[PDB]
Amino acid sequence: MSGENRAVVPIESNPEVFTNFAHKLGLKNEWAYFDIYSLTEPELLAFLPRPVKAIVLLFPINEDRKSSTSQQITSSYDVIWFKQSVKNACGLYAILHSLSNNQSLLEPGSDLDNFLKSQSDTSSSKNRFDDVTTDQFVLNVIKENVQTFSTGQSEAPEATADTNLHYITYVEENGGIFELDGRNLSGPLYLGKSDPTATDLIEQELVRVRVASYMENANEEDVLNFAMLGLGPNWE
Repeated sequence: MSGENRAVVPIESNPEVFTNFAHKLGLKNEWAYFDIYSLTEPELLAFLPRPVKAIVLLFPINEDRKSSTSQQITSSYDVIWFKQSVKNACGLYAILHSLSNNQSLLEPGSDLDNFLKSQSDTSSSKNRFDDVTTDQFVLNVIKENVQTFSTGQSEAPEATADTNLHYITYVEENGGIFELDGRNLSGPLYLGKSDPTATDLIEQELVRVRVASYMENANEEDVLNFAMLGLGPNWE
């Protein structure tokens, strides 16, 4: 048995490392990742040639986080979820929830395309992390990154950064906007219906006030490692 989970995971590496693993996951060439400076100054979305297809936040779990209220949400909703079992998958599961939550940009025969089909061929629904074959797609592709091909950063110093970053990615569907926080064993956590002025996904004031809620629960040391990222059409 080869080595595993001794690797480090991607922090402050938003541009390069995300386009590498996502392309091996099956992401078409017409789409890629690209970093985000701001989302509340309208001067940034004034420089956008095409609408971004998804967004994700990079912010750590502070010890307060009283904005959370654990309750049993619906499990038959129009969208999907997975459990963060393996901890070293902080780079994997972040890109997984960006890709699977928009099945429309996948390529027929890719790893994600056959991962959706293999769960409907087994005791899972289509997304439920509860069967052995659902975990096989996770443990074999991460094996290519715990080897000497060190994802995130070189020399694999620790399991994570000097802090405990978290990864929450989602999109708007059926006229509303929600989130995918894989820390919740209960399921997803809705924000409310989408704005009538949402320019593409950046101007969504609902998710912007939720980022502003986490930084009030955090100290000045915990907001230090804060960045944002997205997945829109490629620009090359």
